[PDB]
Amino acid sequence: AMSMAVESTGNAKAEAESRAEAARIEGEGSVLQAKLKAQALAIETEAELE
Amino acid sequence: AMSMAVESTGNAKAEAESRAEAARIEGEGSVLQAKLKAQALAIETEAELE
Repeated sequence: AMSMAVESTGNAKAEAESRAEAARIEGEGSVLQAKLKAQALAIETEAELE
Repeated sequence: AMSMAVESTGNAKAEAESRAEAARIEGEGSVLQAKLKAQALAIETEAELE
């Protein structure tokens, strides 16, 4: 039953830490990304008013 | 009956601990993920009203 735990949790864990870790990069990305769409769709919006 | 117990509780324990550990990771992740949506959907919405 002790190995049964190590195995069961240990698996679900690897799978979850993966999921969470992928999202971690994906989020840090959307920040850097939306921050670029910012300056972008703002240099666009400004010379659009002109 | 003592073995019957040790096995049954050990078997469901390893399973429910897995469940619990997965959502622990997932839940910790959702906090960091929403906190990155925060600054993301903020940076975006900010230079959107600008």
